Amino acid sequence: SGFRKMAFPSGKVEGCMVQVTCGTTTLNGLWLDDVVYCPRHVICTSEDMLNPNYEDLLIRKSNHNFLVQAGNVQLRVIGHSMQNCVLKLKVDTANPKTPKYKFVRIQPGQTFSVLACYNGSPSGVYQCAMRPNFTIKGSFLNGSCGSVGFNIDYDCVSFCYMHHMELPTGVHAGTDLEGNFYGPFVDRQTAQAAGTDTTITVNVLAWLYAAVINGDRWFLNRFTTTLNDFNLVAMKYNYEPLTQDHVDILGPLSAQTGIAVLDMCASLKELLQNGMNGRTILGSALLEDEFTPFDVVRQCS
Amino acid sequence: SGFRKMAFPSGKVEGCMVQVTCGTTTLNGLWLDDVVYCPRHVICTSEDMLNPNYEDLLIRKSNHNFLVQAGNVQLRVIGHSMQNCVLKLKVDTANPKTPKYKFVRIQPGQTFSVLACYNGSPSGVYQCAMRPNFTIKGSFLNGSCGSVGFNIDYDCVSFCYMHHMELPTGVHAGTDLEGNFYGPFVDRQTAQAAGTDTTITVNVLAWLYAAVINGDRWFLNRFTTTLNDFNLVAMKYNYEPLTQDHVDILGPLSAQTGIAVLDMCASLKELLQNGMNGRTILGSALLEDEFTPFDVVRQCS
Ligand SMILES: [Au+]
Ligand SMILES: [Au+]
Ligand SMILES: [Au+]
Ligand SMILES: [Au+]
Repeated sequence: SGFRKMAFPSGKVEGCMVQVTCGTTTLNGLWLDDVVYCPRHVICTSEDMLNPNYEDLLIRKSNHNFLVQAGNVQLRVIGHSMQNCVLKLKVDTANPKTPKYKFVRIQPGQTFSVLACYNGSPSGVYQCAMRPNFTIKGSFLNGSCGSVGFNIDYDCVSFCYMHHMELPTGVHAGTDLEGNFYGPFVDRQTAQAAGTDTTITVNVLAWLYAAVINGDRWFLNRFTTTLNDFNLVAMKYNYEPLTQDHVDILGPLSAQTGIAVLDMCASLKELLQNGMNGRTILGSALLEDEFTPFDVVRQCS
Repeated sequence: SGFRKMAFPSGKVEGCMVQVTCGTTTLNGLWLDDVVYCPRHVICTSEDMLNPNYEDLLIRKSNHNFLVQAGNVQLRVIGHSMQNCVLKLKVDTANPKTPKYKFVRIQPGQTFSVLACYNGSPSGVYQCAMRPNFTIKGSFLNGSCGSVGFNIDYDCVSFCYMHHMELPTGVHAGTDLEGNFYGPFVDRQTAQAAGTDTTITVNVLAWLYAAVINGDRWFLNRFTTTLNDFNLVAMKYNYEPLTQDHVDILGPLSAQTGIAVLDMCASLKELLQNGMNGRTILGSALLEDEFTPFDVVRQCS
């Protein structure tokens, strides 16, 4: 019993973190096989970030301008290239600690673990969600750029995120490991606002099922509802629309608990319209939306 | 910016987790140097847990009855002994992955990371607190006994907790790595209730300081208060009494923010007497108490 926001064990990723320096700028890189991946704004001064021409800044750099240090040892850089918003630094030594791995581009609402790093050194690990507006609400102090997000499937690490930017609102933006930003953000220090931060409905439902499984049942009511009727309520409260695909993903949790998905939607509707009346669910006074249905099953199993 | 409950990077601990089997019972062990540490109730049947005589059950076991597997390899057991509530299994091979480490017995209110494991395999990592009543609110499914809690200081891992029991209330109890239980609990499947679960006042204050540093300021008010006056309020709301030692530990956060500790106590008093009026602090609708002052400084630095 008990329900906690758990991150994946970080060891496989710790062994890939390196330090990358170019001129006066230092951040984190990811060393896999003989390639080091890092945010391209490693080549920018604090002044260049207003309006960088990355292609022009990059021509002024040669292989020997990129310093790459794994722990207390220097890697030799034998090639460099820019792929979208990431730099790929070819080194002459394959990382002996490279796990089995994949690069994946995740969908909004999916969760992953972040290994927050500074100067190539692991600081902490936490679990979060890609928001529907493609931001993450993270913990990134100066220097944590290049820290990565991942999921682990048995022995294979699926890297899905690299931290690049803090937006003026305090939320974080970054890319997949091919260097494509999640959402409309760009690697420039300019006014970019996030759209509306909606709640991930299918995750709240999964978390409500977790609550039932762990004994918190007070919020279950005697009503049911329909998809269209619930979705009118969802729209009002800035919740993501619920689809039949989402109902299907919740199937195993419905089966485990014997609570129909639409019954749970009607419980959720009443919590949205009534609040919690000073009560809690799984120790929380708010509706939690950073557990996917797969997470809940994983943690309960 | 941003504030998240972060666990320590788990890699140094992942490399120490092993599987320990004795008869039909399997749980997790911790392999450091040439000793494997695990809960002594590995020698119990599900039936023995009603009322075990551990000394009598242990005489029926010899070195070869303890199966210890690190990944897919078997360790050779050359000695066994019982130290309080843990078994120490002497093996013939030192763990090549042993980090620099210490055994420490933590105080109530201190935090640590847990690496939840099953059958010797790491499942997830999360940060929690030793409650003032010496329980932890964890995530432990069948088989996670022997999972451990730790803090990391640079390169040294301070092991402070081993999971042993789930109490009938759903909270968790365990020992230090010398096998002494935290609190009054025993390793027997019997009625043991936890005392009153009070809130860790100095941690709430630290978290309120974190909130100020990250821009959430609405709860700051125009009042101040005294230690004795605040502590009357603390007693009413089942908060731990605040001492001058606690005021002192908060000193650096007071300095950073320019908010006197007693000013922040008066903010806390009003939140305790008024609630949050449907507002949030650092994304939470409740007062968070599982960040120590040291955590807050660490994460902000
Ligand atoms: Au793979
Ligand atoms: Au940065
Ligand atoms: Au040490
Ligand atoms: Au167990």
